[PDB]
Amino acid sequence: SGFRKMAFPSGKVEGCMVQVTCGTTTLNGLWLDDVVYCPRHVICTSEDMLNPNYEDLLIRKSNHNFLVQAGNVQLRVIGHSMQNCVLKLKVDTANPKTPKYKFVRIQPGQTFSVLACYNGSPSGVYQCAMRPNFTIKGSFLNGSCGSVGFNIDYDCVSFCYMHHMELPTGVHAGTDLEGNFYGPFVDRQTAQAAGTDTTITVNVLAWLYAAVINGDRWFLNRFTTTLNDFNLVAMKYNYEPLTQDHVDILGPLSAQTGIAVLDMCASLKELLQNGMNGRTILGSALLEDEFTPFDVVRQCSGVT
Amino acid sequence: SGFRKMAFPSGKVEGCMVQVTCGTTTLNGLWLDDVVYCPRHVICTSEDMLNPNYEDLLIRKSNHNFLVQAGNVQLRVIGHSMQNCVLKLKVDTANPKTPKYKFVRIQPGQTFSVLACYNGSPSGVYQCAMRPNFTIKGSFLNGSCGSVGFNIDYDCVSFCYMHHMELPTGVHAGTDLEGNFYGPFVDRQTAQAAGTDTTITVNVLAWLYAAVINGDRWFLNRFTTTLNDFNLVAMKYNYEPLTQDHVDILGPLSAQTGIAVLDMCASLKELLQNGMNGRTILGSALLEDEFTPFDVVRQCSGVT
Ligand SMILES: Cc1cnncc1NC(=O)Cc1cccc(Cl)c1
Ligand SMILES: Cc1cnncc1NC(=O)Cc1cccc(Cl)c1
Repeated sequence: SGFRKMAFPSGKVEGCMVQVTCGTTTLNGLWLDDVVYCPRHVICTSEDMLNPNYEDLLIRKSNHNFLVQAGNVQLRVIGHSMQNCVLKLKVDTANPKTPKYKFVRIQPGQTFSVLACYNGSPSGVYQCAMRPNFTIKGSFLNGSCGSVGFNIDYDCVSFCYMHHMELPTGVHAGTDLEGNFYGPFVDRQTAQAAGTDTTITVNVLAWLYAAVINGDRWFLNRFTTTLNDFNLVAMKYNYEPLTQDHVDILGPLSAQTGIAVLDMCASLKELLQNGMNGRTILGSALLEDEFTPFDVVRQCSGVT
Repeated sequence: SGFRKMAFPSGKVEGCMVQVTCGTTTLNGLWLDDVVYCPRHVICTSEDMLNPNYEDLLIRKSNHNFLVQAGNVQLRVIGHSMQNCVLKLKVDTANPKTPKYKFVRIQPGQTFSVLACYNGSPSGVYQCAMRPNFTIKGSFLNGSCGSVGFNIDYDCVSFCYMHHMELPTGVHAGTDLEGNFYGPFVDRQTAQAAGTDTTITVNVLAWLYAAVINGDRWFLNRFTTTLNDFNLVAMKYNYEPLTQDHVDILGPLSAQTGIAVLDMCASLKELLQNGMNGRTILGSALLEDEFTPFDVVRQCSGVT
């Protein structure tokens, strides 16, 4: 029992972290097999960042200008290429600590662990969700660029995120490992609008099921609702409209607790319309949306 | 910017995790140098746990009865000894992945990362605080015993906790790595009282300083207080009485923000007496006490 915002063990990702320096800019790289992945803004100076022409900037760089350091060993760069907003530096040495891995593009509302790094060194790990508006509310400082987001299925690391920037509002934006930004964001020092965000309804319901499993039950009521009635309340409160697909993925949780998904929806409706009344659920005084139904199943059953 | 409940990168601890089986009970062991540490209840059966005589139980066990498995390799047990509530199994092989490490006994209110494991496999990592009453509010299931709590200073892992049990109230109890329980707890299947808990005042103030650093400022007021006036409010709200030692460790945060500690105390006093008024601080609707002043400095400055 007990429910925590648990991150994946970051070990397989720590062995992949390197420091990449180009000119006077230092950031984090991800060394997998004989390739190092990093944000393409490693080639820019402060003045370049206002409106960079990356193709022009990269033309003035040679293999020897990219300094890649794996803690104490220096890697030899034998090739470089830009793919979208990432640079791929071919090294002459395959990383001995390369785990089994995949590059995946995650969906909004999905969750992942972030290994925050500075100068190629791991500082900490935390679990986060990709917001419906494609931003993440992380904890990133200058030097954290190139830190990655990932998920792990047994021995396979699915890299889903690489950190690129902090928006003027303090929220974060990055790309998948092919360098495509999540969201409308561009790697330029300009004010950029992040879309209207919503709360991830399915995750809040999964989190309500986790609370029932662990003993927090005061919010359960004698009511029920329909998807259409619930979605009118979700609309008023800026919650993602609930679909049958969401109801289907909540099935294992509904089955284990014996509380039908629309009955749980009715508890969420009363919580939205009346607040928590100065009470807590799994140590929180607000409705948590950073646990997917999958995350609740995994934690509640003890999957390693 | 941004503030997250960040855990230490768990890599150096994952390389130390092993599975320990004795008879029909399986749990987690910690392999450091040529010694494996695990809870002593690995030698008990369900019937034994009601009132175990550990010395008697251990006498019927030989080196060959302790099965220690490091993933795929089997370790050869050449000695066994009980120290308080832990068993130390001497193996003939020093763990090649042993990091630089220390065994430390932490103080109540201090924080650490927990690497939850099942059958010697790491499932996830999360940050937690040792409650003033010596319990932890973790996320532990059957099989998690022997999972450890730790802190990391550059290349040194300070092991501070080993998980032993779940109290009837769903809260957790364990020992330091010398097998001494934190708190009055005993490794027996009996109902055991955990003392009255309090909120870690110094950590809540550190967390208020983190909120100021990251932009959440609405709670700052035109008031001030004294340690004596503040402690009367801390008494009414079951907060740990603030001392000059706590005021001294908040110094770096007070210095960086320019908000005197007693001025921050006055903000906390108004928050305790008036609640959050349906607002949030660093994404929380309650007063967070799981970040020490040290944790705030480290995260806010980017220490790896
Ligand atoms: C300062 C900072 C803090 N946290 N995370 C990232 C940070 N760095 C940047 O955002 C630098 C940068 C500027 C403009 C565009 C891009 Cl792609 C990158
Ligand atoms: C079931 C469980 C869940 N979470 N964490 C630990 C768990 N196991 C136990 O507490 C087993 C046990 C019983 C009595 C005394 C001791 Cl020392 C240990």
